[PDB]
Amino acid sequence: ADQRIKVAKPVVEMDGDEMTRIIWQFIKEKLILPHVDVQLKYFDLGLPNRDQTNDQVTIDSALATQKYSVAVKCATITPDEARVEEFKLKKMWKSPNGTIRNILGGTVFREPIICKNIPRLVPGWTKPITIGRHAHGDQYKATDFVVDRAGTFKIVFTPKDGSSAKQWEVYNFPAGGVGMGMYNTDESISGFAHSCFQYAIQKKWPLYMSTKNTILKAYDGRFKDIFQEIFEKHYKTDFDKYKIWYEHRLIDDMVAQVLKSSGGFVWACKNYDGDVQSDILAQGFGSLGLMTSVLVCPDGKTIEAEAAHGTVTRHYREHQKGRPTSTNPIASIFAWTRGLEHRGKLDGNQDLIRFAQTLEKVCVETVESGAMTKDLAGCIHGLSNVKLNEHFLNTSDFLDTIKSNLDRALGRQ
Amino acid sequence: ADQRIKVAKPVVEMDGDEMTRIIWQFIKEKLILPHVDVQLKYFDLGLPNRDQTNDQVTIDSALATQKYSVAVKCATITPDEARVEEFKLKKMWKSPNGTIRNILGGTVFREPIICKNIPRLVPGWTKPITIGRHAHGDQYKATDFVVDRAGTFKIVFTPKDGSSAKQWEVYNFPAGGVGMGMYNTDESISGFAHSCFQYAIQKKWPLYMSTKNTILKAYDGRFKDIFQEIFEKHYKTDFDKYKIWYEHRLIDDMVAQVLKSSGGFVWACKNYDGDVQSDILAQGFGSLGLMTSVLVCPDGKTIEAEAAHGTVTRHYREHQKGRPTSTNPIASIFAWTRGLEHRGKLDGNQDLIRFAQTLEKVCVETVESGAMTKDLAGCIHGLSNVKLNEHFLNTSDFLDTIKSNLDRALGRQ
Ligand SMILES: [Mn+2]
Ligand SMILES: [Mn+2]
Repeated sequence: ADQRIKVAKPVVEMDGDEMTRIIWQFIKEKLILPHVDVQLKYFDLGLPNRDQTNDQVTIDSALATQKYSVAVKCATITPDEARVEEFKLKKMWKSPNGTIRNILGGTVFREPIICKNIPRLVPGWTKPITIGRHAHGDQYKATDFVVDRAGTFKIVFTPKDGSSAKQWEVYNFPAGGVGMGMYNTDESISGFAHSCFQYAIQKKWPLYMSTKNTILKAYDGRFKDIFQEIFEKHYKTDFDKYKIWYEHRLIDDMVAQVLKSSGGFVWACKNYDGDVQSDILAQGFGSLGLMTSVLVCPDGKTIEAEAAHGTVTRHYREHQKGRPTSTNPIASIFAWTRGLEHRGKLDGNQDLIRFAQTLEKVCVETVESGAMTKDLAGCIHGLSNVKLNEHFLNTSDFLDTIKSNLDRALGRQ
Repeated sequence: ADQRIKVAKPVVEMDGDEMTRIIWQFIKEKLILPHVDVQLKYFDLGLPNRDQTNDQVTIDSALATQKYSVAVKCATITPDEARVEEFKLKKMWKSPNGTIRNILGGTVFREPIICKNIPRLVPGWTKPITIGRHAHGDQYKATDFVVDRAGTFKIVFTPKDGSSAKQWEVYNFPAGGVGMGMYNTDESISGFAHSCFQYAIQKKWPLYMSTKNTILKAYDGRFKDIFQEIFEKHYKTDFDKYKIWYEHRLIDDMVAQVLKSSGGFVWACKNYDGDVQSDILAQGFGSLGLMTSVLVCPDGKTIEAEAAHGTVTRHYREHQKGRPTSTNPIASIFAWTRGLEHRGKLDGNQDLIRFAQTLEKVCVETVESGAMTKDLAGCIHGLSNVKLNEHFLNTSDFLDTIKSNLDRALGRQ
């Protein structure tokens, strides 16, 4: 090789679990470190270390991200009963993503990584679609509980200024059941709106925001009102100028509209809807492994790029048996590239920016050239008609191919 | 002569709004009344009458349904700010569907009405999919509010038996925002589970139930636990016997799995998810107008069949100008057939059951023969390449074709 790109500021690195943790290291050693001299503020968010630090490492990584402005995160495990037993956890630690997002705040933008040779499950989507998932509140910062006997469920709001408090009787349970309370803030919703309007303008695409305000008149109505107010005051002039538009839509009408569309728009989703619908989008364009996920804070300075899929336990078990696997690392690679690209933009480091964009292009070109992992090969020839080294490559070999293609792309620059 | 089929018990009829209200009457006059002598317990749920009765007519229709066991419902308008002004409403009346479902309870089963010549937007779904939407609680019976200043949001649960009350601080608002509380009951969830397991066995199909219990551990965990408990105690023996299975899945994993599947399964959805995902299914199979929606109550005797799509305001405006339209009446027709079929099953009226099933088959055969409304014609030739009487027919003419085909079919019997 030659000189490695010098990076003036550090990048926060959040290590993850199982198979994703394994390929994360492969990516670091084969594609990043050899070409980039970056200081990494390492935080092991692997389940074992979270348990050892009583989940404090998760909070620490979020604070570090605020300080340094950029973080790249590896997929992690959100503990359930079985995981508690498997890892002998002292507590069923809450979702680290939820914790990080709550601290940083913002919008998680998700878009498909388009490869011309990968078949879409929804033929009609000829253009990409971007989802802006509000990353704060609602079901992810809720208080839920089980009721085991008849009783009254009420809510009390007590003003800090000392003004008259208010109460609501949510329900008088005749017997057992469940209850929950959730919230969101005008401040968080506003930041969410601004980020989405700005993204739509950058893309020169229309923007749609979905809710079910016909049912949750106050809660969802707030989202609708704030979006419209912010639109009229700050973005309508530009939207009209660029011949795009902004429209609120009821969630059920919206999902049908999207499925029947040809894509080419930004879709602002509440936290829960963003979670559910982004997986429909990823799968619809071809694969869950072909999607980027970047948390953009309202400050327009801080971001957290992540691999938003599972930890591929199946493959991990094989890896533990000393066997190679064919795990798609593309999503993890884009977490690194989006992070390095932002680091470069903040520092005005053109070489780093060019490196990140080059690696992303090389990933797509590599797949389009026919080199890919088993999952993608299956999407083309059928999950039951693909043979190793014939239709797909194992993770390590796939990465070596990317590395080769990368050097070539950089050499011709 | 009067050869109408005699019906011994009444059927509750819930009239609706705008264009659906118009075609509802066409259906009654052209397809139902000429062939069936049924006593209809009429309730006008049109927005104007709901306003006139302070929405009491909605409750009255639900009580009638409990009494007579069968209701057929026309699509209605759920009032928003614009509707309040348009209809000069004294109040923004809540969703009548939510009101009826809360009173009756149960599961809303939704399935596509498959026509061989209508293209799917999701090619992979070679077999139908049925969604069992829990019809009670959650967001549809929630208490939501806007917070306009700093203050504490807390929840208090006070047991009736005098045992220790419980309190939770949901959030301390630093400024303005929104808050809400929602609930569900063990009883309602259990009825929902039973209906879905029974439906899967009737279909000889696997059953999947989705939640996000990794986040809402108590609330969603309750659904997961109750389903598993009921499965093991009442249905595992039959599922094993018929080689089918029951599995819980996280909602985001589930939607991706569904999109990539070939269909052929029952999907139990929480109220909200059922609402959103049923529109994706309807659109995915071809059209929002090609879907049945039947509320099956916990008592295993009461049902409410409805046309679950919009009121087609656009076409209604044209109708008001004395102009004919090409509005798809199939969903509304199936509301009547599913209702009459159940009436027949309860009364042991074979002729009525045969009539209902014959009419459903005739509708499908008619569309497959090439006779259809503009929306379906567009799905085949393209919304911008269809000509009246060439590729599609206006509503009245389409209904006349169905009537003609129906008589021919009933005659062969
Ligand atoms: Mn997700
Ligand atoms: Mn709906």
